[PDB]
Amino acid sequence: MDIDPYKEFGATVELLSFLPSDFFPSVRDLLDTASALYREALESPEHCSPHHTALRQAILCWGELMTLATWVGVNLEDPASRDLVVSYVNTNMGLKLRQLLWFHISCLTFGRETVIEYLVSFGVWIRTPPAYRPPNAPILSTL
Amino acid sequence: MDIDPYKEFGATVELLSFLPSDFFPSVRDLLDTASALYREALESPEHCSPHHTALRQAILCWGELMTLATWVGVNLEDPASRDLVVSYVNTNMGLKLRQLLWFHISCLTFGRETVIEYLVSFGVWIRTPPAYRPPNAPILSTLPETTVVR
Amino acid sequence: MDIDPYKEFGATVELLSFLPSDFFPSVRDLLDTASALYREALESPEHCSPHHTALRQAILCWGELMTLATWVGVNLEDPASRDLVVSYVNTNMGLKLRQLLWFHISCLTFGRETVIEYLVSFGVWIRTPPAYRPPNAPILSTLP
Amino acid sequence: MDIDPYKEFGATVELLSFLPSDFFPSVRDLLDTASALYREALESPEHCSPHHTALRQAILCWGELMTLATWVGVNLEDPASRDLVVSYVNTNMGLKLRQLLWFHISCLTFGRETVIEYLVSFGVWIRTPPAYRPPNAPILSTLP
Repeated sequence: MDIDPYKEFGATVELLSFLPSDFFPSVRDLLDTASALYREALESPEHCSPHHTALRQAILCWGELMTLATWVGVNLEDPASRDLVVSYVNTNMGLKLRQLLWFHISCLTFGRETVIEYLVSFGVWIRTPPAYRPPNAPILSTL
Repeated sequence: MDIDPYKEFGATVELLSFLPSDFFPSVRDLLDTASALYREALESPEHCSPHHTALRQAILCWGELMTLATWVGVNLEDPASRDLVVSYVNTNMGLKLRQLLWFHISCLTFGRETVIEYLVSFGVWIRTPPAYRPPNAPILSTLPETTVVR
Repeated sequence: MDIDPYKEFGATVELLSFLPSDFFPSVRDLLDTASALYREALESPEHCSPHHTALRQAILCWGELMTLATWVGVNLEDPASRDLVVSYVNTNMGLKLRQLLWFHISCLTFGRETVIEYLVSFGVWIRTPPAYRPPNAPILSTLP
Repeated sequence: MDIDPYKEFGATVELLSFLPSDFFPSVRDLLDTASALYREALESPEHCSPHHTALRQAILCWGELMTLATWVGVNLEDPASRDLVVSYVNTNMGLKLRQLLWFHISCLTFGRETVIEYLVSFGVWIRTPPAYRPPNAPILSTLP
């Protein structure tokens, strides 16, 4: 299968490739936000929305990945090799998981249309040469 | 965050806590079943159903765990340690993925009410001692148990 | 041109590979079945279905392949590479031909919907563990 | 069997023997024509026409034959007879497939009636001795 996890939400992996990898917050920050804002709705027995249905699975996937990596590191011998596997998991898997978490949290919070427009505008920005690039990077806001 | 991936679908891990590991097809078998029965909808741009959404997410999670574990193994030269990590993954995360994929495929196929009734009855069965339960488990199928089509 | 010989019938190579390759009857058996059941319709100057229009072309393709393989084998000096070429043709192309002939004969005989349901059901069956499936395999039948 | 792949479409292998074997375009040219004109219908999931149902199978036959001949030539350790292999192919199977693709692309572009009338008229022409044969041979066209 060639599943794109954003195609049903109107985006694509080429649209989120606009944003760099240094843009997405830490997974701890994203999960703290998710808790604070939608704990009672993610722990709820209800299809409140596809964004919830997907954020739950993303949280569980992060849990499984962290469990595996922790077990590996503990059963591992060299601290260099431990930090090495940590770097690999962080970059690859953390990047993808926080792409997903960011997308879905931001959608729930602001709007799917707003998030797509934000990706487009951020692409405009990050493509603009720095001599004509405003320092006020785009940012999602409700106020 | 105390999330149950089935509570949203009317199930629980305590309801699937009975189904043994022997009950779930291999992950390759389940992914083939998906690719062959619902690919045109899993690769679709539509929210066909919560089951499709969860199935997409589960497939992504499995692919990611496979990348991780494969890289780990190929970097751990010792085949003993490689097979050890493989046992761990196939026992915990592979089992959870089989459980989830089975739940969702079986729901899409037969019905949520039907699958939950089947889980209740299978629990009644597997909780019962063998000396007092029928030997042939309860069966969920798209066919008469004679297995003939017309 | 990225053509699927089944998507005009509602199936797919991914769905017919969903079954094992040890399941499909031999090509001799399938051609005999055809000559027995639909010869006077395949040799007819009528379409009568898309299934016949496809089955005729499948049979002719098999004829051409057999002709070529036989000719190369006959003109090949050694008797050890004929086994290699016949194994290659059998597996690779004969498998596709078996799938196609089975699909079309079974469709004409039982029903397109029944054949597709049989595909999915037999796949799930052969993929399920034995202790939690019906014990005897599924089969297509016209006899109530 | 005695399947004639054209009598389902109103012709015969002896009504196309009116045209020589030099008359038929190359398979490359014919597949290019098909891609140009009926790609989105050959790739379609619809029984758009028996001509489509047959063109798809012809293209797949060509694919399988090419695969086989390529594999054979590769494993073969002499061009001296690799060329003879491909000669046999282009002489028998390539020719049959050229006839088939020509017939179907034409019956799709111009019409079955027009194509059969063209075959009859071209038989008249190519039978007429050269001393009495007009130079403006018949030809299939949408324009004068």
